[PDB]
Amino acid sequence: AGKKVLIVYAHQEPKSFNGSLKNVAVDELSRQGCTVTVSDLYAMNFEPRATDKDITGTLSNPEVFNYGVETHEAYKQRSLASDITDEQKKVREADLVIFQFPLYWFSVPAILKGWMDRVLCQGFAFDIPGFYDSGLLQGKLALLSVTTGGTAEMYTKTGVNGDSRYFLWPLQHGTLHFCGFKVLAPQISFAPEIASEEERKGMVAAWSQRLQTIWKEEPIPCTAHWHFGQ
Amino acid sequence: AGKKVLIVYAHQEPKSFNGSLKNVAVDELSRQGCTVTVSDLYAMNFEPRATDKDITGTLSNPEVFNYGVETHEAYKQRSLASDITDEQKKVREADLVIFQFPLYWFSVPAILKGWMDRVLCQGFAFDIPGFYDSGLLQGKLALLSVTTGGTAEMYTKTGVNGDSRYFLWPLQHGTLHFCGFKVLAPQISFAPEIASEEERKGMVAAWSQRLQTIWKEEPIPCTAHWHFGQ
Ligand SMILES: Cc1cc2nc3c(=O)[nH]c(=O)nc-3n(C[C@H](O)[C@H](O)[C@H](O)COP(=O)(O)OP(=O)(O)OC[C@H]3O[C@@H](n4cnc5c(N)ncnc54)[C@H](O)[C@@H]3O)c2cc1C
Ligand SMILES: Cc1cc2nc3c(=O)[nH]c(=O)nc-3n(C[C@H](O)[C@H](O)[C@H](O)COP(=O)(O)OP(=O)(O)OC[C@H]3O[C@@H](n4cnc5c(N)ncnc54)[C@H](O)[C@@H]3O)c2cc1C
Ligand SMILES: COc1ccc2c(C)cc(=O)n(C)c2c1OC
Ligand SMILES: COc1ccc2c(C)cc(=O)n(C)c2c1OC
Ligand SMILES: [Zn+2]
Ligand SMILES: [Zn+2]
Repeated sequence: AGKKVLIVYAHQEPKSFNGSLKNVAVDELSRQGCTVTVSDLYAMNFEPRATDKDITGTLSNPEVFNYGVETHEAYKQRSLASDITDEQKKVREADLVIFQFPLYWFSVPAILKGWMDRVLCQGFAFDIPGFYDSGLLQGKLALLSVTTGGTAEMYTKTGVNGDSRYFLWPLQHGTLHFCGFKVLAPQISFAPEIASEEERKGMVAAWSQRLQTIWKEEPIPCTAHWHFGQ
Repeated sequence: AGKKVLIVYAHQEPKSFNGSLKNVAVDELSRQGCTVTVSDLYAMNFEPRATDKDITGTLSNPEVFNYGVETHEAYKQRSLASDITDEQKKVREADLVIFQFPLYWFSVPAILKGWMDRVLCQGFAFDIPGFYDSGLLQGKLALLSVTTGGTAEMYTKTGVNGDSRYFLWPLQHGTLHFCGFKVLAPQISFAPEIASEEERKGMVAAWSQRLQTIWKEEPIPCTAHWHFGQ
């Protein structure tokens, strides 16, 4: 009701549990009067590879390609590929960025990892200095909404997988806090394929219900202690 | 003697520090008489997206697409896409898989995340049962050779980045251990771009020297305690 939300969504099947979670977020944030945009990466055939195709201008060093140096220069010159600048405009305008995905290998699907690698370039999301609490997306909120195959109990300190917060570190800390975001507590929807039809319904509703009051939430302290203890 | 090694390499520029690390690994392992294969993912234009193109012929469930179910059934029915099956043949023959990459957002570059997501499928790399210590690639060694932009000091427990071990978790534990690899100690080449000249010529030589005795190494204990503990 005076806020813009971007949902960066990474699932191939609109009928999936991820699809239901993205759709309930759109329904409830639209109901509240928020402005909502969804980047549906598979439907966009979003390019995940970091390549020299991402810079259209004269390179700074055409003899030895360095993706970080070339994209930083490209951002400043306005010569990055348009798919990257299209996503940067959505991020720049958003007050909250929700990432909706299934956990692949304790991380994001590669199509979403390529969104982070290509969209969050130096100059746009961070600079040196200008990272962690001084990152360039300061003032914005981010939230990971993850689904898993593993049950909640597998994702505890003494379960097989270790605590769920452990796999969050490179994403919440190394990526989102690095860029200046404040991080809202993650939404983790555990083992929906194993769960009953009513259980999956309960998890979709629980997310809808959380979104009713998302603007009242405060972010986590995105530190080593929150993630690991000690 | 006799041993086979697969190097999965993820850098765009053959003249890079990563390139030099890959090329010294080829040179030294070939000198020792080992069988060496290199999957040069950018040069291959390797597909990182997990999509229904990864299954050939008719889908187990063509109304509701589930990548993990479809690719498990496809592996069993020898109907995965040829780029995937080509890589699984390389991994199946290998005794040691070396991943050579620059760290992107505390993790692998998306093109390499896509190799993990699409080659390490259920039935090939893991199953019920057959994970962690009993993963299906048990008997094989895996090793991360990672370059960073951050310095070793930045990568300490109280440093801005946290201990390196913290970002290694989803890769060493959640991916390589999970599939049954014994994980050799990562090779972490901290902050090459800012180093001399020498120092660099030298981190290459620590790696070539390490590789002289790689078959004598014992695997790390791939535990939460190794990654996070004291
Ligand atoms: C490469 C790969 C790597 C993986 N790595 C990991 C990992 O590291 N750790 C881990 O724990 N897991 C991992 N997984 C498993 C993956 O995380 C889960 O399969 C995924 O999280 C489940 O989400 P989904 O949307 O695909 O579930 P779905 O299979 O779509 O959802 C379960 C069921 O919910 C139903 N559903 C959809 N909407 C609703 C609704 N509104 N109400 C009721 N039911 C509904 C669907 O019809 C479906 O039958 C991996 C999978 C792959 C393919
Ligand atoms: C999206 C993105 C995300 C990133 N995220 C992170 C992150 O999370 N954390 C982090 O720490 N860093 C991050 N980085 C930085 C990245 O990890 C480093 O830039 C990379 O690791 C440096 O290795 P390189 O091969 O690319 O270096 P190069 O620049 O290719 O090498 C450094 C220098 O050594 C030269 N060289 C080549 N071969 C040799 C040799 N034989 N002997 C001596 N010198 C040689 C090179 O040409 C160059 O001058 C990120 C970069 C990008 C683009
Ligand atoms: C491809 O599927 C995968 C891949 C990896 C995992 C991991 C690392 C932990 C886990 O609990 N589950 C369920 C997984 C899974 O689901 C079967
Ligand atoms: C895109 O580039 C990036 C992206 C991320 C990092 C992080 C998380 C820590 C770090 O120390 N450095 C240097 C980084 C970097 O450097 C260029
Ligand atoms: Zn943090
Ligand atoms: Zn482990």
